Amino acid sequence: SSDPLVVAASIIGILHLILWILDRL
Amino acid sequence: SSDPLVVAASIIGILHLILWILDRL
Amino acid sequence: SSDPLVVAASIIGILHLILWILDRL
Amino acid sequence: SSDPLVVAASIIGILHLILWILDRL
Ligand SMILES: [Ca+2]
Ligand SMILES: [Ca+2]
Ligand SMILES: [Ca+2]
Ligand SMILES: [Ca+2]
Ligand SMILES: [Ca+2]
Ligand SMILES: [Cl-]
Repeated sequence: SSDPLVVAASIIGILHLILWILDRL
Repeated sequence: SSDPLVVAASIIGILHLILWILDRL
Repeated sequence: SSDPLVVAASIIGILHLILWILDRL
Repeated sequence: SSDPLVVAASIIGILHLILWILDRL
């Protein structure tokens, strides 16, 4: 388990990557 | 809970994203 | 130890960096 | 505390940011 802040940051990071890929495609 | 280093990195990462968005807007 | 989500995010982040470097080289 | 992999990723992430800033300056 991780600090809730770190979990939040990790989710944002993944969603950032997904949105970027979808934008490029 | 997380290593303090990881908490620090996550905060920096979020603030990086926010500043980028504000810059673009 | 970390949340599995955070471990996943960290792996993706590293692989993102590696792919970027290989692309540039 | 965090998974060693996550600590590694966080260090790389910070160093990435620092190098980028120094490059721009
Ligand atoms: Ca932990
Ligand atoms: Ca806390
Ligand atoms: Ca430590
Ligand atoms: Ca969980
Ligand atoms: Ca482990
Ligand atoms: Cl963690």
